[PDB]
Amino acid sequence: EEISKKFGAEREKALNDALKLIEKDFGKGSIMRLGERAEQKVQVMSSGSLALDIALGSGGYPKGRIIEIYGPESSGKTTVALHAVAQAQKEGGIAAFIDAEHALDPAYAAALGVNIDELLLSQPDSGEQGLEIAGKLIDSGAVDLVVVDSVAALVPRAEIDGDIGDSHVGLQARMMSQAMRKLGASINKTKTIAIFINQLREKVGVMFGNPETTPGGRALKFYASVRLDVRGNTQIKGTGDQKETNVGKETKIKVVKNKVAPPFKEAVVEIMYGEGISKTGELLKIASDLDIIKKAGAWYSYKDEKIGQGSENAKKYLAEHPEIFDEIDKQVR
Amino acid sequence: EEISKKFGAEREKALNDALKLIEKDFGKGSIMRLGERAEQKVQVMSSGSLALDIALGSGGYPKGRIIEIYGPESSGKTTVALHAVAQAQKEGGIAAFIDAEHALDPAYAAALGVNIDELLLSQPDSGEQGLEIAGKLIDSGAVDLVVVDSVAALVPRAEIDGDIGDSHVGLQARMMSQAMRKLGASINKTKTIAIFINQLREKVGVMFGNPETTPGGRALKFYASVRLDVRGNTQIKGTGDQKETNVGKETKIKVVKNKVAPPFKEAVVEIMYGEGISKTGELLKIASDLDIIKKAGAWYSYKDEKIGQGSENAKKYLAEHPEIFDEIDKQVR
Amino acid sequence: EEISKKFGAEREKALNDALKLIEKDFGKGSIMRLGERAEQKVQVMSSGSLALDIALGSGGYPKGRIIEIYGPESSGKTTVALHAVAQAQKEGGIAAFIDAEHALDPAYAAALGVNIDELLLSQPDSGEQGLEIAGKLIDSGAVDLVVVDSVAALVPRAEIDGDIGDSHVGLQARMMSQAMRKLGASINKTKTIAIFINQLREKVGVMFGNPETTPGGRALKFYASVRLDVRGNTQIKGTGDQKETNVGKETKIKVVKNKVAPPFKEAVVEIMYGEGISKTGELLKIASDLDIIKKAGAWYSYKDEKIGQGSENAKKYLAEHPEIFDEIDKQVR
Amino acid sequence: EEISKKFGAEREKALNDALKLIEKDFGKGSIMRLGERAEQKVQVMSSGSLALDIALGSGGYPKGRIIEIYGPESSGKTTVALHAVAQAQKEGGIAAFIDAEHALDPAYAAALGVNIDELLLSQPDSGEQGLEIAGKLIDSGAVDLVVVDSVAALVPRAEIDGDIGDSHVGLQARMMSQAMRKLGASINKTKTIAIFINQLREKVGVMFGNPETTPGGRALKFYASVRLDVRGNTQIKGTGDQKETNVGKETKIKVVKNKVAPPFKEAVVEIMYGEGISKTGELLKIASDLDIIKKAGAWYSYKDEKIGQGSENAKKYLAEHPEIFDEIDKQVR
DNA sequence: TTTTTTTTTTTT
Ligand SMILES: Nc1ncnc2c1ncn2[C@@H]1O[C@H](COP(=O)(O)OP(=O)(O)OP(O)(O)=S)[C@@H](O)[C@H]1O
Ligand SMILES: Nc1ncnc2c1ncn2[C@@H]1O[C@H](COP(=O)(O)OP(=O)(O)OP(O)(O)=S)[C@@H](O)[C@H]1O
Ligand SMILES: Nc1ncnc2c1ncn2[C@@H]1O[C@H](COP(=O)(O)OP(=O)(O)OP(O)(O)=S)[C@@H](O)[C@H]1O
Ligand SMILES: Nc1ncnc2c1ncn2[C@@H]1O[C@H](COP(=O)(O)OP(=O)(O)OP(O)(O)=S)[C@@H](O)[C@H]1O
Repeated sequence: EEISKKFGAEREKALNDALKLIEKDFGKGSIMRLGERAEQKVQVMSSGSLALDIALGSGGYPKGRIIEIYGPESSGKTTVALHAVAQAQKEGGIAAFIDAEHALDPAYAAALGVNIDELLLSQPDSGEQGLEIAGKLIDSGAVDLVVVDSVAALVPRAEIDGDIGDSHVGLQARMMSQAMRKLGASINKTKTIAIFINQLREKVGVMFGNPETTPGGRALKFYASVRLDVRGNTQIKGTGDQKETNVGKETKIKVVKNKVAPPFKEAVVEIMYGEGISKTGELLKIASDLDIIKKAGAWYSYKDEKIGQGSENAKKYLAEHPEIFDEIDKQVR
Repeated sequence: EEISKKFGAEREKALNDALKLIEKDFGKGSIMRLGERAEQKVQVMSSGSLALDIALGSGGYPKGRIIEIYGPESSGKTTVALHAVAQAQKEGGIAAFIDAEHALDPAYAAALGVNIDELLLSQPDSGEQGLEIAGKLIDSGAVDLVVVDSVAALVPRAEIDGDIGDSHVGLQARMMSQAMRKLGASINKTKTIAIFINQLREKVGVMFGNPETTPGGRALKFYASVRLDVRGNTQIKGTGDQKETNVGKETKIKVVKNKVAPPFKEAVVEIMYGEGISKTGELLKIASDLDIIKKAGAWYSYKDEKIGQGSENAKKYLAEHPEIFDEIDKQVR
Repeated sequence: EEISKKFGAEREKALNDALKLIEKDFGKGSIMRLGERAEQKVQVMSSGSLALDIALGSGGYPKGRIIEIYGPESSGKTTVALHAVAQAQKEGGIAAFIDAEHALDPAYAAALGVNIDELLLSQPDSGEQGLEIAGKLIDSGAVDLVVVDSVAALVPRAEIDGDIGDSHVGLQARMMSQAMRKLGASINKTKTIAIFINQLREKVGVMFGNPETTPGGRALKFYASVRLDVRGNTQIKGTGDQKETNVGKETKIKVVKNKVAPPFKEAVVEIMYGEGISKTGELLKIASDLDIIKKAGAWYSYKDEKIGQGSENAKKYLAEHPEIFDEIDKQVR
Repeated sequence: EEISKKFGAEREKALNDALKLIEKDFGKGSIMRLGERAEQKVQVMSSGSLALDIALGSGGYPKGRIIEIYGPESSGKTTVALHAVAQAQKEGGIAAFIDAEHALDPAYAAALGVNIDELLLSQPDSGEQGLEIAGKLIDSGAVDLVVVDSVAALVPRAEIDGDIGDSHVGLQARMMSQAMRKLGASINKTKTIAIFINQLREKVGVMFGNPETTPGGRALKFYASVRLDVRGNTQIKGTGDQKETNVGKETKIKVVKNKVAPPFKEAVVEIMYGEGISKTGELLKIASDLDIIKKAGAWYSYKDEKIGQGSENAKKYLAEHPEIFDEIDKQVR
């Protein structure tokens, strides 16, 4: 009743008839050669921290993918996301933070650089409405970056009504693994960054390596393209009120799984309290090891205003004058 | 059959249709711009102790979050909570202590300043009725500050009936990590202070730094917004019974994680036995280093009643005459 | 009205009348003797990794079968499939990758050895067009190897439109166990490799053995003929820029079910970041155990450039000169 | 006008007039007394595996019946069927394997003992031609054993042309329950073994016992006469490559429904990779329990070559000398 | 007629 034994005989007619037949129902761009598929070239969007951009390898987060960040107690996993929101918003793109922990005070965020009139914030109770407000945003609109914070706090609906301390086994993962399969396949058709910053909790029963995993389930880690781990709680004291007080936290960002460039190229980053991640104070250490500034215990030798050995080393004049940044940024590139 | 490949084209109609579609099911205030979301301005409520209030930076506990306090054996973690109840109760707000240790002697508590006929005390046995009596209080009522003390002693139900020495691995954190997910997402819809004070316990296997952690688990610290640590057990002997006897403990309050202002600005506080925290003796040290009250070993030089060098330094007239505090509290801002 | 008692009396007329009866309606090769049927001889295509071809026993994936690969987080289950695409594309055969995770960046792919203008990529949304685009490809054309990435990401149609977190019991397996029954019987009339690389998620309720299974359902395993599990996360630091940084990952491929050779004959494999599976540095270890290269901690003594004890051991001369490989591959046979 | 009310009065002429009337249109071999019907004495054909031949009780599969076997992933449900094919082919019998998964590689099967130019294989697509090619073979010829593997792969005709994932409820069962009623009533007229090996898939919604059933439908079991469940996946390491490597699989065969002997009489069996089921290694565990070989941890004491405690215990001499088996297999009666 | 997914530390 049908065609006979399909012996392997590569007739280009016998492939082009099928490559005409499977487009009468599914459009013109549902099967094509990759060398004419120019959309799969990973467009890159930067992050301000040149340490993190030279750490990622390709120079920023890949577009159309999912990145997740997690680190321990008060290590600025919110601040890197806020800096990325300001970075993606600066070059003409609309973003929409949504919150879970009810954590983003706007007066803190306004000092970093993110605007306030262009942040479509939300306050969901459950994850059932906490994720469709991202779904209908992405799959309809043309936003460029939308984050959801603290994915241990997307509480499912079936125990926002019940009692306390009962059996709800896997009832977080059975929402997260399903909403990821619904959401994160319709992102590459839009090429929009989506970040889910995470938590840390511990297991029981270990003889090897890691005692610290993430909640939400294993399904989040497989779909995520670039993972970031942010650790480090040592402190630095500056010349705050010309004396010794705490003015700087110092963390460390290591990239553990990446799909565009080799991972485990960790970076080193400093941050002051309130003024966000200091990009100019970041610039000095990464220009020191390339020796475009000469590192010495008495006199930083090279250009831009005869530094010395204070604390506001370069920041006393290149925060005063712009347009010295682009001769250094592409130069260290 | 649906909308086709969603090309990135920033049409404000193509976002405004979504910003009409996602409000027919979740009301009018489920997504809006932050520049018109004036409710996220952090309402600040002070706490009487001017050293703690200048120590936080913002000037009080941020209204609508969770704060936690812990310190070692008998250092007054209860007294700062009681003083916060009195401060939130002074300006027209119903408060509700509940106990776990069965430790609040009311005759002590009446002398600090909190009333007794406006305090919804309870006696929960386990955590099962221990936090539903907080949940149905917060998520229904309009209270302004509730506390639940000693979260090491919210014993779970599954071993309030069994023998002693039974394997119950994780059965405190497996209650707390779900109880906080039930509570601390529905606090910001009422903007109500909730405090959980804590005990300190040690670990085994140490090569770096801290040998003292907290029980309850890692889920409590992440959702907590402002932490406070209370240490210090030196004593002071005053003119008690005209004699060198014990009248005063002296503790040191440090802020280790904050979300509204830079942390690690610790204060210095005194406390007398029975009279609660002493704000007047707290006032002299913080007025000394700004020299509104002049520091001298023979004669405290400035205004209000010609101090001298006794022990009741300023307290012998400002406890007897009011309207001298308004020229001091806003003046030291 | 019909034939009488069919007593067993083996007349070859009484079977040859049936073997001329049942072929006038169903062609000539619907039933024949197996010893005159040379088509059941399992034609084997290699995979480049000599550890894998000495591991599989018969020297590669057998044609006309379905293989699957699964491993934990970021262990190169994509990379072995890419190397198989390169091996099937090298000796004159058209291949067609398709994606589900929207994962394969082409700039990474062009480095391993796969061509770009001879790859029929696709971007399906649902599993509906996810598998019929494989069915119409195999059952019509004459492709030689076609893979499908991440069969846990082939979401069915009936909940690509529904809400989040609803009753959708078995709706992945109820597509997979039917589409496999429609697909995987028409492969052996064409003898074409089909690879379905997979995921890993856990169960609940365990007493014995395995807590890590696969999604998709039980039907994917049973029709699969050759299974591969790829584990391992140790690292090796090479002489990257005369610095000890990360340039080498190391996995461990084990074969757990086979139908052409005994199972459990696991293999060892290294991988560098970007150059794919390094077959050259892999060749030295499998030549060590047969001692055609003399393994010594000071001087690799045998032929081909008189190696020594560096890091680029053999690749410093056989990546510069060819035809030393065919006197080695059939030599280690 | 007809015969009157049939009063019960057992006259032998009143029975013999009916028992001559009802045979001139239905033949003589349609009704007879049981005590002379020598066909219903169940002729038994053995199975090679002596533990299975003591497990069935009657010493093999009863002829004229339909037996079926099923077990989970890779427990050798193909191998027991191939061994039964070789056992029926050994004593003068022509057999006809047919395949559904297109799974029997001939080079594996040639090692077990089944001849290759005497196996009428077929390659069906649908179940429509998949079962009539067995029907016309059984009902016409005088074949002695014929199997059809994997009855979850006999896909019906009505969706071999349709799309993927449509409403086809019970479309497998309405083929199977009808073709079994057409086929398996004409087996007692020929006394031919027919085996249908099976799969295992899981039900949803349970409160008692078994969560695992078989596909194909319910009407397979009612017509089946002997069922067998084949589980067990633990391994044994022998002296392969004078090394403890994987050379041995060990399963467990139970009989759960039988119509000639009581059920639940399971057996134990071993299988090596490539050489099939080992009958000599099967003989030792069944000869130890009747102490024809004495079980001792240091010296297997009894006859046949003064065994000792190696791994090939009996295989060092009865692999080369025959006719010591005939004084054993009848001896263990 | 077919599975889907983990969760939490305790103490010298
Ligand atoms: N706007 C701000 N003003 C002052 N200090 C801040 C501000 N934001 C953050 N910090 C502090 O600086 C650090 C950076 O913040 P985060 O890394 O986000 O803290 P955290 O450990 O992530 O806890 P979360 O996730 O914010 S609840 C922390 O130590 C904060 O206490
Ligand atoms: N009402 C009171 N009258 C007299 N002494 C008091 C009173 N309340 C507290 N104290 C003492 O003053 C100090 C302050 O109390 P706390 O810091 O609460 O003691 P503690 O170490 O916290 O133990 P807990 O948690 O209160 S049971 C302690 O040294 C108490 O012994
Ligand atoms: N083209 C590439 N460039 C740089 N690093 C790569 C590239 N491909 C893979 N890697 C890395 O090398 C390893 C091999 O990749 P994979 O095994 O495919 O990762 P994975 O664990 O399988 O996750 P998936 O399935 O690819 S999303 C991983 O650690 C990747 O981060
Ligand atoms: N000819 C062979 N050569 C090597 N190994 C074999 C061969 N036949 C079977 N095996 C292996 O030995 C075991 C017995 O085979 P089977 O019982 O057929 O496996 P299975 O679980 O039944 O899967 P199926 O039914 O064959 S698809 C399995 O673990 C096979 O991997």
